[PDB]
Amino acid sequence: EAPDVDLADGNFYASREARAAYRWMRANQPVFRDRNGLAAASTYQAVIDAERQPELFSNAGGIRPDQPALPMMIDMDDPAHLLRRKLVNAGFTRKRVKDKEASIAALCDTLIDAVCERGECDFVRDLAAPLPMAVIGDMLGVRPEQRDMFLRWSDDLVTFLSSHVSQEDFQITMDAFAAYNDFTRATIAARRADPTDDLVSVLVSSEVDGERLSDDELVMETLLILIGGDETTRHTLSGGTEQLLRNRDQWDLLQRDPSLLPGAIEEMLRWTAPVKNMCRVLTADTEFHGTALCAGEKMMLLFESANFDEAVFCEPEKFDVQRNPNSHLAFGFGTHFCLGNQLARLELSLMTERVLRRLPDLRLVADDSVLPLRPANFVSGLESMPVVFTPSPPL
Ligand code: HEM
Ligand SMILES: c1ccc(Cc2ccncc2)cc1
Repeated sequence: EAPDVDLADGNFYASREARAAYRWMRANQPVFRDRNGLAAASTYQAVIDAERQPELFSNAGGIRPDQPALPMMIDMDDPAHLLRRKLVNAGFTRKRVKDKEASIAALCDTLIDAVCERGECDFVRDLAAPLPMAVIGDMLGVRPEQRDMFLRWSDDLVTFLSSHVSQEDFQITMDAFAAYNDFTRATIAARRADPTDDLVSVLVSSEVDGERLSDDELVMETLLILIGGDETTRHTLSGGTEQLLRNRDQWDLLQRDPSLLPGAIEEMLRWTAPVKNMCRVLTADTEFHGTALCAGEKMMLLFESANFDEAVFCEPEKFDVQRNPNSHLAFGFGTHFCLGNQLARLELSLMTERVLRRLPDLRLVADDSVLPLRPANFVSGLESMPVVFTPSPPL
């Protein structure tokens, strides 16, 4: 019989029995309906096929199951979406991202310098969460001593998207947005008067076919980037490193052969799938991989389920840094394929290279620990990951 699950309940995604439920879906009802009737594409094939049909599976109803659209690229269809994406793309050209390498590396070394003398840290609190926050904060002009403020606002906003909030938590979300709005409009005004080379400066100057971003659009698109920057990669850093530590043959392989790091990062992404789902709204009734879908309902794309689909990935519960091919869907596919994917990959590579080299005997405090995952229906990963290592002097 079907698993009795609610795919909008954050407790489902904090359960290490989610993957057992996904297995049932893929084998028995690939386009699954949960206990409340919510539709979800569980196979790699169904996710790809929906992604390739944006006119039928739209983003314009919003990408969460129980919330309306916001005025940002991810909640738009082409052609409007393409113009918005092209405008924002000025901040994420291959050259502009690759040029951040030196500054990202410096942040990695500063963060490791803060714990390397101690012999213990919480990998989540001290390395995985702060590095992406510092990178994206630096891009947006956030002072180092205000990073924690922005990360708290970000946590509130992604929690709003990851749940059905109470009235008090709705008020907190609105207050967080108001504070972000205020800060960002001050930045816009300053960069319109004295442009620099930071992200707001590049976005203010971006032009596509005589069109530019308005101040309202700049606020919304930079907020999408802030939350991508500081609520996603952290979970691949923590959960990916956790798999290296739980399978020490994998750790040992990477330490003796740095040319394996690109494939390792892709396997960390496949495994961790920090974005558990994005929704699509049906523009018409349709029969889709055996399940009848109705115009106006939302269907989830289950990216973690796709990433463990045995039709595509041999022995998917084996973590293998050498996996080739590894065409995972952690960043999605198609029109809305993550705009930040290169920056996320660069952060993952640079921090993991340095962790391997500077903390070479890193291990989990309890090798048979089951560590807790964040209850959230949208983005999730490890809450805490205590690790020990031989101390060393800072750089
Ligand atoms: C490992 C980290 C990340 C993961 C797993 C992730 C995942 C995703 C996914 C699944 C989508 C939607 C794709 C679809 O529905 O097919 C998306 C879109 C997007 N992401 Fe990320 N993301 C990450 C990091 C980032 C970062 C660092 C940024 C910016 C600095 C960013 C900016 C965006 C933007 C702007 C979009 C919307 C693109 C569009 O609608 O055309 N993301 N991301
Ligand atoms: C609205 C929609 C999504 C997000 C989170 C998000 C951002 C970038 N890539 C992956 C996830 C925040 C606000």
